[PDB]
Amino acid sequence: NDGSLHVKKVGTAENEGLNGAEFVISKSEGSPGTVKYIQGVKDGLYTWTTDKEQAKRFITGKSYEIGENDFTEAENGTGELTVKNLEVGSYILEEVKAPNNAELIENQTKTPFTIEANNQTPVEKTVKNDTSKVDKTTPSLDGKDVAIGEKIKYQISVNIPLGIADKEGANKYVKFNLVDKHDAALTFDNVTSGEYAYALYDGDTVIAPENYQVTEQANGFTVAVNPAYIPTLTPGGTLKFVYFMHLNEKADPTKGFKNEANVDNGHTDDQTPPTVEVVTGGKRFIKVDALAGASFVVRDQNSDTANYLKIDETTKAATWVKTKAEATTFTTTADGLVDITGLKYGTYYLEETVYVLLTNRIEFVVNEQSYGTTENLVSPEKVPN
Ligand SMILES: [Mg+2]
Ligand code: NA
Ligand code: NA
Repeated sequence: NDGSLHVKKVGTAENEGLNGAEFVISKSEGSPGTVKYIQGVKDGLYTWTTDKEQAKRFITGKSYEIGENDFTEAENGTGELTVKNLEVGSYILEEVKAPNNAELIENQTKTPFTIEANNQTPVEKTVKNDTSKVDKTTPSLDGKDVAIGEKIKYQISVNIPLGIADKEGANKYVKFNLVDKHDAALTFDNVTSGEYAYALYDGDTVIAPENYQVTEQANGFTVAVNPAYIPTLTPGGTLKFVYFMHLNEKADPTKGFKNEANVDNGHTDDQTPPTVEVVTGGKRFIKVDALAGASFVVRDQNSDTANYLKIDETTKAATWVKTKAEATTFTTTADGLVDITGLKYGTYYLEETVYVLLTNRIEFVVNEQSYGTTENLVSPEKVPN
């Protein structure tokens, strides 16, 4: 009459409360024991059936007590289930249906509970359901700006299901995959040795390459754990893929370059998939009195020992070199323009190498506002002669 059960249903991804999990409540009476389920209410008491198809479905986010020959239901806190007016005795709270975009965990599906005599304190139980949170980061970058060609460290992370080794007859999880799709202007460095080799981890342990397969789609890839190795993954741990991409020749400073990741396990995924965006920088100048024949280089410091900007003709990758000979020269045509693209943000110096030859460098900033978008390019900075 006065005993009660209070359940918190949570997801494994963020310990978040989950509504719409469905439970039945059983007891065992007899020798040998016959199982019975709460079916309904009659004369201040719960009625019982041995037919599980007729068992009352208690749903998380609702509370239930005995009414006049029917259940009195009300809305409960998120992921909470309250069942009042239980008689003294031992019971099993049995999960029969997972919430949307959640999966059952085998050792969470049957929760024993005891209602004690003369005890109105709610009995507290927690029940976990597997959910997915995917994370994507660039753990080495100072900000968001990069040079074209610069190898960028990426990390994709997902919580590993608590039920990763559960079995249905026939494992519960027959695939477990991380997927990335990204801008055409990003190229995944599919490299299996050296500084930029990718790596798949269970916690801090490296998974041997034969236990997964990397495949590339159009502007994306999939990391697929081998079906036979999935039950070895750490339940509740983290699966982490660490890799490198770079901006290719298609990149320019007018767009952001995004990637997005998610998990594919047959069961659950992230409804708000993680994205990362990176940008590159640029600056435009126009030589005027528009003058052609003007040649320049870019220095990374206002000094003679500074480096020189180098732009690879094929990849458009931007690097710094120690001599003028190794530098890229920008020579103005009739339009008078100098179009410097693919730099990291920062302060740089334009140096005229070939009217009066300039006697000082022109300091310029590269940043979010220095170049523009394709529709509205920022006016080139005039260089008078
Ligand atoms: Mg999300
Ligand atoms: Na899951
Ligand atoms: Na820009």
